[PDB]
Amino acid sequence: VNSFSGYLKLTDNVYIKNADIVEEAKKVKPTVVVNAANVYLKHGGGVAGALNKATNNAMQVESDDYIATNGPLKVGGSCVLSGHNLAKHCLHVVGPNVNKGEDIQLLKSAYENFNQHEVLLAPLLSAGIFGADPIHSLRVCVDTVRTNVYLAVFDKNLYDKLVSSFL
Ligand SMILES: C#CC[C@@H](CO)Nc1ncnc2[nH]ccc12
Ligand SMILES: [Cl-]
Repeated sequence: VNSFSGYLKLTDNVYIKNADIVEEAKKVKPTVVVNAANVYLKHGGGVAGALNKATNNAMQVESDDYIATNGPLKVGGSCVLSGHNLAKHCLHVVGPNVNKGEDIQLLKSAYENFNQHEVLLAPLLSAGIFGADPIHSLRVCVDTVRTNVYLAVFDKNLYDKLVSSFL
């Protein structure tokens, strides 16, 4: 039993809800919140900009130190950093950004990072401003993640479109 509420169950381990991931994280304070990161951990817009804003820029400060020490992530890769006031940990995961010409096949590799954590609150990787088809992202999520994932979808028409189209 966990404290996630109001989710539709899609499979044994995947759940979905129309929700603002910032507000969800503040309420649940999950062990792991997933950020839709880029390789530079520059949290400017989309989910990343919103999560960072909610931390009063502490996420960005921590991230800049991480990059200065370690260099950029790989597309498809991840790192674990602090969750600040939102969660115990933030798993920064880099899905391919279609608006940069990155290979959509890397989306499966990106979701594989979730399997290192028993339970996660997450967005759909590569959706929104990363330019991928969210129906595809949900399919890859369901077919790749084996741990318990609670997906927060910001857009209602999409949330409704994702549910009604889910196979
Ligand atoms: C809109 C749209 C697409 C998705 C990424 O696929 N963006 C988000 N998903 C969930 N919570 C969010 N908070 C702020 C942004 C955001
Ligand atoms: Cl977005």
